[PDB]
Amino acid sequence: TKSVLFVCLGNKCRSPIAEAVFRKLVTDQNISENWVIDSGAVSDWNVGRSPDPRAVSCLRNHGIHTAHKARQITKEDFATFDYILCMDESNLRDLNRKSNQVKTCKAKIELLGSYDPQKQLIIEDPYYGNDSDFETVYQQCVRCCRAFLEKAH
Repeated sequence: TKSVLFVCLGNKCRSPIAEAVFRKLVTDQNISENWVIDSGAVSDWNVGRSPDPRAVSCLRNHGIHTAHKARQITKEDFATFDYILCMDESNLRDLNRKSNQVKTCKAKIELLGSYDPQKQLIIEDPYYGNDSDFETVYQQCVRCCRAFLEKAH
């Protein structure tokens, strides 16, 4: 098996959409059983919370559902995941710093948008935006997730 953890600051908007998009992808390709997929937060502030309703509604528009509840990344995640794919530069900075406080970091830590063929590198926080911003995130996630499944960096 291979494993990937999608991360943003709060684990309520972007990373639960990424997680759900990627889970749909590996189920559609009949290889769900060879993947451990999760999402998590830099911050502990939103722990326990369901995804933003606008993320739920966006996923529903695309026939996808998630049961995810927000959790904070742990030191153990750095030792167990093959890939930690995050949304923006703030996330990358925080994860790289946290990476440096663990003895063994197995995980490669990359921006999810570094996989985008259309080269939009940052998946911007939609929380203060509107439902069109959630849809842009979903579409970016589709492109990046399918590029990552094809070939990892």
